[PDB]
Amino acid sequence: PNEVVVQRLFQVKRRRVVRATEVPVSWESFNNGDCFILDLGNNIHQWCGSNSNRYERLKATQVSKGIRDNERSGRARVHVSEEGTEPEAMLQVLGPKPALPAGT
Amino acid sequence: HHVVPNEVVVQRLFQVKRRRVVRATEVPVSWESFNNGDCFILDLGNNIHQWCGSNSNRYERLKATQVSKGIRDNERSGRARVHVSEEGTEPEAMLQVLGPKPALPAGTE
Ligand SMILES: [Ca+2]
Ligand SMILES: [Ca+2]
Ligand code: NA
Ligand code: NA
Repeated sequence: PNEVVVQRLFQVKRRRVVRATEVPVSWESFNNGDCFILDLGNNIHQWCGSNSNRYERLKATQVSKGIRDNERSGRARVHVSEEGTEPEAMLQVLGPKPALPAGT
Repeated sequence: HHVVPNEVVVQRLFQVKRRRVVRATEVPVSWESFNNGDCFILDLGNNIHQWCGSNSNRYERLKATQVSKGIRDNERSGRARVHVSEEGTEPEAMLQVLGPKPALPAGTE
């Protein structure tokens, strides 16, 4: 009998969906590969890891400004910070910052 | 009912994360299946053609390499050659199967 080849095509694609999920208020929840939003009512702290991607950064900005504008009527301030510039108000709530995992 | 109404603030933390899974799925063998934001593997038996769009990410490229080598080493017992191409360098073997290349969308939309 003759040998056959089945001609095939694979598409290799990473899922695009970017989720914002509520997680425990703790440094435990942080990793340097994503973005995080700490909502404190009058103040909203947006924190992006050094290995976060541009879709996560965009989504984080939409979520933080969305809370400020569509939930606080614009009566809230968004503070953007990163590794090493975390403001005292984050540190009061989360406590002293430890080493964070790189991702996942 | 005189009251002193004290506002409650619930402190919350949100994680913003793009899903990590890279999928590899069979699609119709056609240029109509291609886009410039993903990677593709055209499996022609003895020859496996790996093609990465200009807007693909490193995880799609790594997964395409892993799947191509899996086809080569598992399903073909090593009796196959992987050829890497990209936009503008598609070999004649790809054009023979897919026909002349049209303009491709930049991504999925
Ligand atoms: Ca991430
Ligand atoms: Ca892609
Ligand atoms: Na074969
Ligand atoms: Na080539």
